Amino acid sequence: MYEVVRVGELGLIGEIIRLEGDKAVIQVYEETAGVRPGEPVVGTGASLSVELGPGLLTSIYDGIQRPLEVIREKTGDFIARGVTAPALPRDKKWHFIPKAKVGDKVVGGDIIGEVPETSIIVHKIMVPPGIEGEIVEIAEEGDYTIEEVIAKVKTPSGEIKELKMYQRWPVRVKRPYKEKLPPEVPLITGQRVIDTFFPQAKGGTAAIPGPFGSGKTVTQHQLAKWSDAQVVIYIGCGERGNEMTDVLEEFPKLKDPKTGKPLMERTVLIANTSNMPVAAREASIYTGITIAEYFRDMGYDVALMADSTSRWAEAYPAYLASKLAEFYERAGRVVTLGSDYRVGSVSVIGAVSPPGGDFSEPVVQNTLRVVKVFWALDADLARRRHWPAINWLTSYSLYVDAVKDWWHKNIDPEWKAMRDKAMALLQKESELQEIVRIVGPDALPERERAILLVARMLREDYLQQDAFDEVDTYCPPEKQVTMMRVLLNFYDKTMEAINRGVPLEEIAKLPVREEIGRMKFERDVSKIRSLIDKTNEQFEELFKKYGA
Repeated sequence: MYEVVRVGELGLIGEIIRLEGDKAVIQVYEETAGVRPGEPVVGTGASLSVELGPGLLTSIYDGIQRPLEVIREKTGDFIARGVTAPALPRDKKWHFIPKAKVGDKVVGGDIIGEVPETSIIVHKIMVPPGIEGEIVEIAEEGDYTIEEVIAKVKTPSGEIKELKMYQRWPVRVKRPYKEKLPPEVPLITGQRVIDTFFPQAKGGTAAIPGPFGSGKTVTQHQLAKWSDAQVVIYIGCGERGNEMTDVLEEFPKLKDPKTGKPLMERTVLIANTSNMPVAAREASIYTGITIAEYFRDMGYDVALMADSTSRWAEAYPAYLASKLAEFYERAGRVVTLGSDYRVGSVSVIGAVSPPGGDFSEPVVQNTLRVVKVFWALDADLARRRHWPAINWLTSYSLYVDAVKDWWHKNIDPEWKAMRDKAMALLQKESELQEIVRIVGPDALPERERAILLVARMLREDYLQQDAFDEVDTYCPPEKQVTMMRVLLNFYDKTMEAINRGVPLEEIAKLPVREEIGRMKFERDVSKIRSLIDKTNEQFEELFKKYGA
């Protein structure tokens, strides 16, 4: 019941112990064996690991951290496979800056040096987990290759351990930390529908529908560039045609808009393709999440974005999906290992596409059992040209209460009240739209028509957001709450007006409305805020002219 015999990594048969990984004929451990139990499987004392140090950023790997092997134009333009070579370059020289001194007491996680790895990210050099003691030797500022010993620690026993810039860690063991903090700080994405209605917490878990392209690449791309994570770990590239080919030397000119340096300078790509061994694709999320863990341990917030559609074996949702829970449970914001109090997080965003188009079973069945956020990209919205195409009735976030306090204290004391009010308004619109479908629009009283008018302005002026516009591609939190306050105040005035005999027609054509429709293009938040007063005075003129 073999896989493919002589391609890549493989899930090993055994004797009394079920799963281990190969590469070649030499096998690495998961369950500690007791060597040669069969057909020349010689074994070793090593887990499927990952190397973690200066070299990771800008790299592309397969699912077990093999560097990518290019290979020209087969499927359409490019086809790639993992070549067995060092994960981190042995020949490159890094600038090491010491951060401890001979005599310092250290623990796993303590930062003992810095390395500027790219123009964007200072890599932090940490004592590996489970090593502690006195620093007895540390390297001076200078340039070193990854294999150079940059420090030595004497453990309380007297044992001397040699520390390098990199470290190794088994991908299947969660990296330890002090404590996992409850969701509390939003991952600010700059996208209004998400930040306002379906927030993601730093350290939370979110799903978005697999890949069609109902603007999916667009919002997935907005999330990658704008979320306030310093580092992105991206798993995908497969899903073929020529995704792999547009991932190669298109990704090298994508800009990180926060610096205008290339985005690959805080990114690490793990590639899953049709031709890669099935067991390297299975392994890829553990490889990815371990790398993500390793940057949180430095105190970075990291966004792990995954996206594949993964095949089947010969040994399906039984004890599995409990193992996918595994993967998801390693998302979180933590107090890291170290002597200093320090916090980092890994937030997880996974694309999820069905047994084949139908949101019925395997993955879709209930990945939704574990994720706390679902942004339901919706082809009907894409056809109604409402972008991004996030359905505001079927999407949900379980983080609204967890994050409201950060919003209240830092941004606007009324964030959650406004959010709830706008949602109640969208919900009412939806009910009214159903009714009008049966009986038609002609008998709608003024009040109901006013609610449809204000809901349409919410949809158009707030939910819709233009990712291609130089201003509206990102919406800072302060801008979000000010736009919301403009809309809600217009709502208040609209029902007040109507409550006084002003016809709805006169409100529909108030001149401020056109200004409200363009506010998302205005970069000066104080100008947007000024629409509150301008709406008040206009309505006032209508209380004067008594409404006609």
